[PDB]
Amino acid sequence: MVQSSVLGFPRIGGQRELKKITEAYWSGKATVEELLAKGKELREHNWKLQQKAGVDIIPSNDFSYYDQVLDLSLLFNAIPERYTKFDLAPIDVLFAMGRGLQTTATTTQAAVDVTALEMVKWFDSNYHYVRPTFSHSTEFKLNTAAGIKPVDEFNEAKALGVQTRPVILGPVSYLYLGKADKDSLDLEPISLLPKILPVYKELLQKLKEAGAEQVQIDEPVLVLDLPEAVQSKFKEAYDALVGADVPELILTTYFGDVRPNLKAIENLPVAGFHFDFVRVPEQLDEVASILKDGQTLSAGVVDGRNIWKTDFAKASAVVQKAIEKVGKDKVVVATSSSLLHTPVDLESETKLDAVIKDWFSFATQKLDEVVVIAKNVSGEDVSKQLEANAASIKARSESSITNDPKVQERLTTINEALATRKAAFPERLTEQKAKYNLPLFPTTTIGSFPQTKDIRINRNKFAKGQITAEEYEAFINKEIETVVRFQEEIGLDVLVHGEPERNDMVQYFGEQLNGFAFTTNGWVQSYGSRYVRPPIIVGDVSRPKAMTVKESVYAQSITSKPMKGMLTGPVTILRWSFPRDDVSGKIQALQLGLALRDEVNDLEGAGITVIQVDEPAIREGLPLRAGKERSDYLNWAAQSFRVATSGVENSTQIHSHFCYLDPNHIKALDADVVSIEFSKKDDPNYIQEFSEYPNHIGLGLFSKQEFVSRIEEILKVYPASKFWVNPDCGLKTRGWPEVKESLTNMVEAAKEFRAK
Repeated sequence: MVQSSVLGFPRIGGQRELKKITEAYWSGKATVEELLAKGKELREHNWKLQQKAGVDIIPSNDFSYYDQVLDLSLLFNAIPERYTKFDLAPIDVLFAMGRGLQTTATTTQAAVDVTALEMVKWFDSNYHYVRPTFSHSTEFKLNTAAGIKPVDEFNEAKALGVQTRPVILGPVSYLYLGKADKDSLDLEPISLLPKILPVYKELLQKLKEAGAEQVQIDEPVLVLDLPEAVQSKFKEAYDALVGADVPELILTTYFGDVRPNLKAIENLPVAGFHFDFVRVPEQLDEVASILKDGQTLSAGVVDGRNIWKTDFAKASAVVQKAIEKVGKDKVVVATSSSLLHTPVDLESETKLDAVIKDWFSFATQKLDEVVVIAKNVSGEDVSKQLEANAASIKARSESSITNDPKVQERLTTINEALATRKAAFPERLTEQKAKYNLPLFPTTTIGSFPQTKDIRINRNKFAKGQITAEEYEAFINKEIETVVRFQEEIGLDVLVHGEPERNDMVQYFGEQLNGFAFTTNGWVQSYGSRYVRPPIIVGDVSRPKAMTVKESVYAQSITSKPMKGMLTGPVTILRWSFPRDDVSGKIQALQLGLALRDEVNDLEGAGITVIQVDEPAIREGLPLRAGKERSDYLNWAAQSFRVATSGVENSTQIHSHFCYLDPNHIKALDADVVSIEFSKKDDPNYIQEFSEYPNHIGLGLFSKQEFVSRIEEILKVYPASKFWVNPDCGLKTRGWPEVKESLTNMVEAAKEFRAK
């Protein structure tokens, strides 16, 4: 009776096949044919997977060798002229767009070195897409040359007897998520809707002309705060596509709240809508009302971005809540977003203890979840599944892993006091000058040093258990002292240890905290072929033993100069994980802050009184719409950082580093120093911007002359008593002969300013 849907499936493979064959192809060690073949093998595998599973609406064109948005750009001829002046073939021009083309010179052709198009975070997901990139010259048209991807693949699956609903991005989200190319900075992308809509119609005709009665059209910018110049175009664009010679259209949104844009899409000639009810369940009533008799409502109720075993009772209730408002015949049960944002299969999980594996459910498991739910509401008997599922829910609600009594009592202790330093900055600053008697324009470093073949082989051979613990505790010291001496030679004032002992700035902390579980194949596609294996916060978080004390303490004891302890902020640790979904992001960020505070304490007690704490993840986890949520997030974000840093003596100096950060947040941290990255361009937007920050600032510019020059114009607006000097972020990814030069040039510049 009630159909089940899936908006998309991860194409990387269960054994990361896609990473293997694509990297292969780029590296000369596999042929186009072999790629395509493997591609065909996964699409086929996954199509069949979903069918065996019971899924009724199964997606096609959801697969990509790199990125779906990029496929669309290639299919509509949104292809900057540069990538054609290279006699390259289709799928090659496609990779060149997303990865770049660097050739050694010849005698015929020069040294072509075209860079790749901008990589943009897909909303607030962990996925990244190629920014669509248009010129004034841009001539939109279907590339029948390369073949019509979405059609070729709809057939392919038809062939295997799988009738799929092709997924493509709507023309509105596509244009609005794009940008003007280099040679047209005046161009507004949404201006182009009239140039593109034809191309869309034509592709929608070939799909129909090939047996696609259904097409899922993606328009998730609808969950964003949109201009009128955009939201007024949905009417224009969808009156233009629908008709008899094209498939029915399902307008799909996910990730957020479409309410504020309802009136932009309440009079649309489409067959139905998909709404994310996992993220915004509250929005049920409003959205469903805009439906007109005949229109269908896809009810995303199985999470497509997390890994929790869905709670069928509630998920069903939500679907029912929707059914008893548009009718059993018009509701479709669906994953909330594409399953792209989920790992492939919980079965590949070997080390994971079963009791917790019992709470999980990756992409594969999720297919069986929409199907069991679609039945449940359909009225068929699935009492066996329900009883079982209900139990995993109880198992998890009552498990000790999820209710840490000591942590819960500790949350009680969170108040204004605990979120505030013992004295304001100007007072602390008095004590700190007394402790450190540093010079004007103090020099310092930010993070990792360039990493040697051994530094990595070592850590590796220590996990892979091929080397003694003494052999290892030794190697790291030998790099630590090497990095400490190096710094004293160039002449830095405050030093870092070099972090030879650390791997992921999150994984490294995760493994040392309670409430964290890890996977062996929990891979999620991130950009191109780079995947990630996020930790999973599976319960109440706490710190049992110290995490970073030992290596910092050794480094400090071999130099008279202040040593920096290096931590990661609670919010970034939360963002770069799979969060619990039984408790608020705020409550998990607070627990993490509580745990980090134990670490910060223990660093201080050990004579590490200069502690750096990074949150490169703040803008990333910024709620998609301005409003009450966005503002609150910014509060508990600063609150989380302060809870982790507000127990230190005034003499103890808390730093924080930023590359990408959020002027509100920074202001509310109360960091003794914030080191920021500046550019020669966004300077007018940057400099003036920190007439704000009350406290000290690490001006990170990025020649000894061009350093002075730079600093000089910053001192035409600020007191020199405010600033430390430091590198950008891009020194970790730089060679020693480069570092030694830059780090010496910078140190030298700030030497000139002490003389003056």
